Amino acid sequence: GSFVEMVDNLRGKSGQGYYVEMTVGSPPQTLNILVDTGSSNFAVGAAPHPFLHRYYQRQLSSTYRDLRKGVYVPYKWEGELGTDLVSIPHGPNVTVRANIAAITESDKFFINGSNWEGILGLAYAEIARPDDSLEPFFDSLVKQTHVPNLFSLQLCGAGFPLNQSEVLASVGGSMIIGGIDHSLYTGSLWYTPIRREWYYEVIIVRVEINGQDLKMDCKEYNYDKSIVDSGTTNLRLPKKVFEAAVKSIKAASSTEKFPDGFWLGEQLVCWQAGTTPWNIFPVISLYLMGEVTNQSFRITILPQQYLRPVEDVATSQDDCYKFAISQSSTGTVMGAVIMEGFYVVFDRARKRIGFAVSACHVHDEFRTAAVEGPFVTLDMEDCGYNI
Ligand SMILES: CC(C)C[C@@]1(C)NC(=N)N(Cc2ccc(CNC(=O)Nc3ccc(C#N)cc3)cc2)C1=O
Repeated sequence: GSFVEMVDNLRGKSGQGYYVEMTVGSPPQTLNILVDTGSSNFAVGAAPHPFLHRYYQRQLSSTYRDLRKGVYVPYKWEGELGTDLVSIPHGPNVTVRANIAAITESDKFFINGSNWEGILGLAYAEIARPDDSLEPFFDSLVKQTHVPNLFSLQLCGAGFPLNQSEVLASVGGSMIIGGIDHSLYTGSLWYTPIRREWYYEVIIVRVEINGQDLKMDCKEYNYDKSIVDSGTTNLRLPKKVFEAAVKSIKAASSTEKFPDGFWLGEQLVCWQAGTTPWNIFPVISLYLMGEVTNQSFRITILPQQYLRPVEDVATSQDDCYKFAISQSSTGTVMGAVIMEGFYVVFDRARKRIGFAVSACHVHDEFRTAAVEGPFVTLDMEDCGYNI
């Protein structure tokens, strides 16, 4: 591990998000900021809100610059554009002038108890609001400093519920800015092409549930796109792929009957402490296009990743979980529960995303997450969706 100053700089969890400490303004104002690879705006609460115990006060920053332009982001939050000096305490020792959207109005944006006050959009300018002329934070970082155009994320799910006091004292992972820290993963890193620079878009070419091919036209897996998004909790799958996957997951776990509410990801299921039947649930393998023609690799997740720990509505001693796979109408989304199994490298300089087994993924004595390759795969370019 060559980036010790950034290791363990994250806190949070899949459901409420993973955040990193940042400072904005002069003198520096400390804020917790959601790490989001699925958006491209650096935006912070800048006005009183029931869920914020602190917010960006522009009038107290001598380096604040008003852009005299509003921004509307409906998913929704509204803000005022400006720039100011930004730093990451547990990151590269550099200060950069970046665009900041001061959130003045928000609806269902801030999460009660998440402990974060802003969002750091790490994706490309093509999806930045109001438009692509608003330079994303990481772009500014790279243009103004010597920091390598690359970042890596190790999101660490605890494998069990973290109460309000525990999630504040618990290390939730690492965001390494400008490099790859080898202590964060085991085995080898496998790279899949970033198909286009807007979201971190990738191409899935094969899906297996316990080794069984889901056998769908691979274009279905990427309809209308597949992205890596730390701002989403679940593994989200296109409607038809979701239906086929759930059918297969139910078949594999048929020794136990689960209510429809469970499969809809709306209700928790509980087992007596320590007795969760991990082995009746199948592993899920996603094959990704490789860097070499006709070559792919696979990332395999365990039910310890797709079953999200939730505290029993009775706070009992039972181990309870919600099914963290849901349907999407916007393509495949590899959210935080999937990222928790892997050390993910966003190699912007080489337009590639790397995957390796996470040194902090949750597992059991019989199965482990995996990243394996290579596999002969033909016509992978046809798995990509075109409008
Ligand atoms: C691919 C992308 C364009 C879609 C998506 C989901 N991925 C993102 N990273 N963001 C950005 C994002 C990140 C984090 C938040 C945090 N607040 C929320 O979640 N509130 C919320 C609450 C309940 C529901 C529901 N029912 C929906 C949203 C909001 C937006 C998105 O909007």
